[PDB]
Amino acid sequence: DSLVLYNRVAVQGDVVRELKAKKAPKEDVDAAVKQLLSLKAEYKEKTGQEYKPGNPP
Repeated sequence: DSLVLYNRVAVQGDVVRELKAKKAPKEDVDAAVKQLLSLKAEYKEKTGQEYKPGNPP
């Protein structure tokens, strides 16, 4: 199901935004953003769809 992969990248995406809102150090934002990037890369493998905006349906 493509929806399952949708939730995985969406879950990290939000964690990065939350930490930055918490004024956390660059280490928390950089590491967390790197995590979401790995999820986005897998989505790209199918047809370059990457993290679609508007969160999961």
